[PDB]
Amino acid sequence: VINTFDGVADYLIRYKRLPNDYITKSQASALGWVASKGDLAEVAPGKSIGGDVFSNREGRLPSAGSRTWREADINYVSGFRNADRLVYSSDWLIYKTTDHYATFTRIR
Repeated sequence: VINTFDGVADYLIRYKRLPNDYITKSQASALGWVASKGDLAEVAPGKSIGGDVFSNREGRLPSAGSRTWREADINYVSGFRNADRLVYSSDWLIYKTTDHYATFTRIR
């Protein structure tokens, strides 16, 4: 399973998509995930949430003309979701956060 910061970042850069263990929130809900129940690993064994649009409401990440952002959960195994996320742009800037989008560090 590829779910680490470097592992997913390099996969994104090589393939321009997330590895096969990622599903979007709509897909997880279709499988029976309910936010707050912490049941993702029971309804979708070995899957992590990722691929949904990150809005960047707080302007913390660089904006550009026609640049949009997506997010993916990192280091997820089971139970309630953590605070680790990879946030990646349409032009392939890649940032990490370990505090649920409070702070960011550029890694690609």
